[PDB]
Amino acid sequence: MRILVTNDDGIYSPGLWALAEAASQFGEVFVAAPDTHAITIAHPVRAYPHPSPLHAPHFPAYRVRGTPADCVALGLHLFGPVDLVLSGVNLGSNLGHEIWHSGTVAAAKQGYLFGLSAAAFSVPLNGEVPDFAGLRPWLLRTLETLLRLERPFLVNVNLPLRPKGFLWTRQSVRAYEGVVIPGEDPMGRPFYWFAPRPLKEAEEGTDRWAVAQGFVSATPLRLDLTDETRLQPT
Amino acid sequence: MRILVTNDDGIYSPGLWALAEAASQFGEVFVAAPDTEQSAAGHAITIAHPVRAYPHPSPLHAPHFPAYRVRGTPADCVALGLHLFGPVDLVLSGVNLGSNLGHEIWHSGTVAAAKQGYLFGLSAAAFSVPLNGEVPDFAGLRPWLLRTLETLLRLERPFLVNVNLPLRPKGFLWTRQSVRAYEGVVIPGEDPMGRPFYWFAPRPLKEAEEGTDRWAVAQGFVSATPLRLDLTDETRLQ
Amino acid sequence: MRILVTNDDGIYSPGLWALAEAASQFGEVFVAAPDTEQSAAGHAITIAHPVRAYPHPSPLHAPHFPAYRVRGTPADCVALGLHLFGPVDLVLSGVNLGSNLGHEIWHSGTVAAAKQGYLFGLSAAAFSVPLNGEVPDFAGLRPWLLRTLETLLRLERPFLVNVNLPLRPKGFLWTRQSVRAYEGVVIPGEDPMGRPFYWFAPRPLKEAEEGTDRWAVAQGFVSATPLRLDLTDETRLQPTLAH
Amino acid sequence: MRILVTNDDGIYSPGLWALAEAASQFGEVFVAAPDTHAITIAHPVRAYPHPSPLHAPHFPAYRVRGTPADCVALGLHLFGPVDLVLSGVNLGSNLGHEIWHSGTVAAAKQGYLFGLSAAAFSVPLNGEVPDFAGLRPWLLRTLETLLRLERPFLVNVNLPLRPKGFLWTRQSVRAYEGVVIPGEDPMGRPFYWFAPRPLKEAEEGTDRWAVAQGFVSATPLRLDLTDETRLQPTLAH
Ligand SMILES: [Mn+2]
Ligand SMILES: [Mn+2]
Ligand SMILES: [Mn+2]
Ligand SMILES: [Mn+2]
Repeated sequence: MRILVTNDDGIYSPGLWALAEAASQFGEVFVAAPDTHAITIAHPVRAYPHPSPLHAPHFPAYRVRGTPADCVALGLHLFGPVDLVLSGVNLGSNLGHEIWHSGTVAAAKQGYLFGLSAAAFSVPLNGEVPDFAGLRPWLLRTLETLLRLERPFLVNVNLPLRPKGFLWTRQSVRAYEGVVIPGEDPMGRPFYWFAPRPLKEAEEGTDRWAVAQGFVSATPLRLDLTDETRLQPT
Repeated sequence: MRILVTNDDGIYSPGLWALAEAASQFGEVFVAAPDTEQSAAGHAITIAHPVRAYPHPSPLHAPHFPAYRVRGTPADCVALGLHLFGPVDLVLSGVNLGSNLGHEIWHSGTVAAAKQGYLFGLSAAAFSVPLNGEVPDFAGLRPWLLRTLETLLRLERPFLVNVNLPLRPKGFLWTRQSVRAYEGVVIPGEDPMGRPFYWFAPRPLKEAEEGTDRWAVAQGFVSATPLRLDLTDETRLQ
Repeated sequence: MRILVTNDDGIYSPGLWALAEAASQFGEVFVAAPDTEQSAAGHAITIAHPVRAYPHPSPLHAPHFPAYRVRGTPADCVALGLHLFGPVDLVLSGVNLGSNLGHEIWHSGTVAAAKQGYLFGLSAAAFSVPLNGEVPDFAGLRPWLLRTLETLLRLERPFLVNVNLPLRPKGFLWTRQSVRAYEGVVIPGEDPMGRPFYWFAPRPLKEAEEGTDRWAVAQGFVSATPLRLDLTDETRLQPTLAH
Repeated sequence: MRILVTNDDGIYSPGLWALAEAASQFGEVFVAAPDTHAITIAHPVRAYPHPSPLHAPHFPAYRVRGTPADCVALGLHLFGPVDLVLSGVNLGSNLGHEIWHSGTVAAAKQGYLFGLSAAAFSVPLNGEVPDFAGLRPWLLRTLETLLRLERPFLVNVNLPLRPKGFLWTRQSVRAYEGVVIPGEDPMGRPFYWFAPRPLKEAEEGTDRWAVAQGFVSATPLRLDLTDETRLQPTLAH
């Protein structure tokens, strides 16, 4: 099988090459990643061949001056056909409400919109730096699980820094309490700090709960934002 | 009731004041919208980072509205608005200059503001008008905006709804989001300087299904889609 | 004469339409301004990269003006405007919502548009009004915009002038750019999450001198500063070098 | 002497470390460069210690989440006292009309406004990648020359890939002709190409002419944009 790997952090992210190397154990890997979330149609996108270092395996790759979605569209053109799109590993979590604004997820979603199977991978920072040598086994195990899934699939994966297990999860959906704290800069000019916080703790079985417990979290995602329970409201 | 009106096109957009005016027919309106000149980046609330906002006079040829121009995101305007004008019962975002249908809902800044209000435990709605070429006439659309708001306010609260109004509506329907597969058209090119680039023109594969938002607007109908916050595909969870 | 009016605040700014209406008393006016919702960008003309621009209906409560909303920089608006509405004799940029005085001129997008017109061999002027405290009253400023424009149109061409109008003008003055030395005040701080950051509060070492743009506006006067394109320090082209 | 080195290309640019190493032969060097042009006051600025590139001398360094000017204000705070601000070496020329809005120049200018001496450095691109090892002798000769100037100074420097000389220069100031090429994308949607071009050849003595001749160009800059030939008296009574 052929796999396109991309991300949101850019072509120099260690997380990108960790995912690429892990994916190469399963098929031919090609990389298209941003130079620095929808497909760009307003203007054309530039892309440049990106070289592999002395110490690394070679992967045909391009640095793309576009969005993660642009990388997917372009990658499918420059390397097509592709069977799977992998986005990440993002340096930062993509849990619960965060999934909406995620460029990592946007790339995976784009692949799915194109009819392919896709997955996004992210790791929360929490003070220390991710050890991709230690995470590698978990990337491989997660990929084994994903690749046995009925196709096509769209899955959001978050791996804690030091995982102890794997759990299929649902997105955490909590209500938030708005918190605004007025302030003044050294020149006396007013400004505001926003500090919204969730109302309750993450429910057991959710993605946020899973990673806090030390488990890799995998959430299958839907494209349909329709709330079908309210199509014929009272 | 008390209504907060915001958008993602900016404090000077005619669509913003058109929505505010229509909303004033249903309650007290307060406005908080993004300021001019600030790189459009992200739809989340700006956290633990100072955000600037200033009182702003409402348009002369419009009713008076307390208002602030916010140097932040549409979600920031909602967070700030609930604070400056609390308590708020409803958050309306728009009317966006450009449609927000099907897969576009995911990345809409207009929708993000409404979603933020819903996350804060309030009812909310986003409004968008598809303007491809021809120009939107808010005076002509006022009756339909009023009728749409009337209908939304009959819903059980809280609700989260995405509304798209064609330029000249001839009906109203509740709709589901269109979900089509796309084709990733990429056409190589070269600029006048002889440099290589690519045109991306992704195209949907089939026509919009009957009953969807994209189908409804194509019919000339106002489309109202109730939205969910949960992106989990429960059919794939054991 | 044909006048191209643009700004950097966007096609919906009341300052843009106030400037277009004032200019219409002196010639044919055409508008080309930045569209809303744009990624941060510089002030140069976008080269070897296609730019989108669309016919735009001028506002209901403003006389009619042919117009285009351009998805590019203020300089792009000028380049596109000279093409769509050519020939153009004058480029007017503003009225900017916020002042552009002294050192601020270097980085003004409003000024960048006027300068682009001048680089193209045309006459140009940038217009700005101080903000932060209360927006401007363009109806009350109209007599001053007109007065200012009549003065500029008497100048030998081509010219490049930077104009700042106080909220309530009590006169007019040709001024020079205020050029003060600064102190780079940096004050450490921490956000509600305990993370560190720095407040940068640069401050001028002295009060603005009489005769400068900053001093004039503070006195209630409309300020007009003629600008040079050449940044060469002409007194150091043959510098004395130490032993 | 103490030197703050910054740029606008970011902390990863080889041009920045080339300037830092050359400058270290004249004094102690500290680096503050953008993470990705005036000082930011509307909000704060975040900055983080950053390692200098492996296989290169070590320099105290911070990557700043702000503008080139922010780096200067932050650098003066983190590494004060500072005697000289050097910005570059920018990958891309900063000649003639380009000076006005160059981020590289903006940093040097900020340093000058703060009362220090400052200089911006740039190298032209297209085709060949700058060879900083080969450029080092010319960077050193240029810095040695600037350090002989009466202070404070503000100079804009452009170095050809393979210099064969050095010249003080005037800023090129040519008029441009607008060129707009209408077009349509593959979907038949209209767009516009902009290709403005200078009207004549650069004059002798200017920065653009000097670099075209293979010489390092050094232009002293003036901060006062006032055109005194057009200043006027008031028409009062
Ligand atoms: Mn990321
Ligand atoms: Mn919008
Ligand atoms: Mn402005
Ligand atoms: Mn640069």
